Amino acid sequence: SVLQSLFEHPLYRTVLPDLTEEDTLFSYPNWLRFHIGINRYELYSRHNPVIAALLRDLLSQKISSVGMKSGGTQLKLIMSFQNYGQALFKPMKQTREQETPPDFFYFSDFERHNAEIAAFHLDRILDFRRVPPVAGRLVNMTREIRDVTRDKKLWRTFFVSPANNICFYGECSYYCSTEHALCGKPDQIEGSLAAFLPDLALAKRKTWRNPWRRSYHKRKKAEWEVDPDYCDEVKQTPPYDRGTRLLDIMDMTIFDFLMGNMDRHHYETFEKFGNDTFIIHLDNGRGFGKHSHDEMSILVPLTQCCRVKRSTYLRLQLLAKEEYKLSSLMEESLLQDRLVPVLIKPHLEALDRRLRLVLKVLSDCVEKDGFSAVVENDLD
Amino acid sequence: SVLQSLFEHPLYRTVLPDLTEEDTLFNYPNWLRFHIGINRYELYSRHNPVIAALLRDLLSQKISSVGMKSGGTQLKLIMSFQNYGQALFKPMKQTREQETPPDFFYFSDFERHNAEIAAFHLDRILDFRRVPPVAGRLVNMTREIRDVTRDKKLWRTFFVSPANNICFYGECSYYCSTEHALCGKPDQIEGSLAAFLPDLALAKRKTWRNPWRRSYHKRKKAEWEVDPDYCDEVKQTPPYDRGTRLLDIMDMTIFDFLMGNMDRHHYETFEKFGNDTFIIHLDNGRGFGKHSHDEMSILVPLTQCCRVKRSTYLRLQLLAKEEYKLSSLMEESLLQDRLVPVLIKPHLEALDRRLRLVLKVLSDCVEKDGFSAVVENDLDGQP
Repeated sequence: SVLQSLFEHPLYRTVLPDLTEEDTLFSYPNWLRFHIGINRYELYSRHNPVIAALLRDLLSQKISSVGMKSGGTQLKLIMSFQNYGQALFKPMKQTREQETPPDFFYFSDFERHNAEIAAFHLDRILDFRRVPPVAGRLVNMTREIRDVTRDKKLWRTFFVSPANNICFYGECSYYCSTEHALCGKPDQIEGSLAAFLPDLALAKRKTWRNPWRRSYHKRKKAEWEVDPDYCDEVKQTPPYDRGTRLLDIMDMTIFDFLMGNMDRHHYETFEKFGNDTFIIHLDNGRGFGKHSHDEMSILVPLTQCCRVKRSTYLRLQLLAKEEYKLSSLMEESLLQDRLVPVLIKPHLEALDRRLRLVLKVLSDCVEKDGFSAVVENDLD
Repeated sequence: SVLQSLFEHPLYRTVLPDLTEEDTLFNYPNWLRFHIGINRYELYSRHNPVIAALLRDLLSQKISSVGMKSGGTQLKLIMSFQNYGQALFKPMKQTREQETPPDFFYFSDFERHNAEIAAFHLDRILDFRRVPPVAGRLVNMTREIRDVTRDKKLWRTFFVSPANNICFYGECSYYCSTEHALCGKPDQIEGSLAAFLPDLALAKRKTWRNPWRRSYHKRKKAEWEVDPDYCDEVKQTPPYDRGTRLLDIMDMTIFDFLMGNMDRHHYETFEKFGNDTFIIHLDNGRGFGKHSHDEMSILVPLTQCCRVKRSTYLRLQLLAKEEYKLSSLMEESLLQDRLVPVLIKPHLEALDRRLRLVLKVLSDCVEKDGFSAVVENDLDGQP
């Protein structure tokens, strides 16, 4: 298919260096084989049928217990399975065709499973391998959420609406009230199960602030919103001139621009590797809210810093030729998810148009700083 | 009349649900009509003109016999009247101009009759209606304490001071000595007659520990004093996730901060109603000691729990509007006591300033958990 052509092309057969005694973080159950496959450079690599098989486990392994991470932005549940592996559950807050209204600020946006699903597949198509796997799933919220929690703060919020439907809302801060409830028809809600990274006890994770963090207030603009030479100073700030880091943040901001996800207020790393490893692309629920509007604000880090990874630049050039192209390559996968169609056609169609903006931001920028200054080189 | 405007506002016309055969504790003298008026949700209601007339009894009823509560923290007397009803008497231990010393711990604080009275009016202005009625009264301590007691331990402590005044101190532990005696000029002492709750023979009261109870010694910090997420756990502990209970402690913990009463080590319930009734706001004598100082420790239950009642939030916002305001609304009623002024004016000024801290603590706290999580709604279906 279109997806068969991509993973045979040599740009997706790039192999990583050999792993040392470090670089490891650490026929078992699938959630555990996923943890040990995590190394310094990626989160799973192209092969590894565990990732595909962990997606079947997230879909259909029996939910044994459900708990609620209290005091979050919106509702996120923790599902615990029969085989001791757990997962993060984000439920459906909006339909597929809906867009965030234009008068909403970026911090008033909902977290939607459509982005959670599409972000793992979008990330896997860019051969980043940084998003933990996510599967879509229909959950009988009587048999699989309400009746299998001993967390009465979540059980207490279940009621029956005048429509004889089962509803619930939990306890967060944004949109956890009766008027923002989640209601099945009559008792299934649908949502995204994101596989859980290893417990923080046996795998510490440093939490970083990213330098283009927006001003989570109205009227007050952020530092980069006023200073056009902001990137001349950021290439001389502590940890960001040592990697594989400026190179890795430009990777992520192209990831985010493709989805329109402007909520990248922090990014997490795996500690055991230091300032020179990959960035975990977590909590991607804010993307794919607008498909007829391209948010250039997210891209400003690319027009200001003007440099990409060569691995990721050459792949992007490939994903624009029609014989491969994101849209058909994106709808090709995401067809192996249960919540199909996880992206309505305008979101898949906007992925192509947003892609060619990244390629033009590089071409206008490659003819003002020259090659090599713009394009690194990891093809050796 | 600013007090007239308040009781016309719809926030003071809220009606309760219907009272069943339970919810009454029971199934004439003025003190007895107060007992039978106790129901599940309140202690008297705004209607009940008995309360106003019961305060007249505490002012002018003949004191027939006086006895001393053995083993109290400080001096506390029991007055029994001609009509067999009784009342609790706290004598004047501190003047109107005094403040508690800054180096005093909450457990070294004096209990003063001004607090007993002012807490009753402050509670009535907040439409809580949880404090038993209390009236101030001047007592001829010759004719009304010494010469009408059969308690040798209270009688033995009466003496005449070198200033030819009559003094006495009783037998407690804090401030029951000659050097802390209570002296009229020359034989009137003044104090607060707090009407008596029904006898415990026919009305059991369950006694609860409040979870923000301080560690009543120096050096030792309390449970909540180290853990800012203390109340995330208290809303998951038996009786505090079922009410109308976490919310009822928020009512009380806002009351205490307004008065500065940090000695709320326990609170009482009526049992005959179960875990689903109101909290009797008792023993408020430790409040109104400081008027140039705002004690934030008392408010910690609210900043940690971050949830209040909407009835009680809107009234708090209302009691800050200049056309209502604690100040004028408090000195209005408190002028109906014999001991006018029961509160010195900077204390009424401090009541206003302390209120705006509570309203800002809810505003700063409502913008981090949001409405619906912070403000529960009990005016659903009310004017």
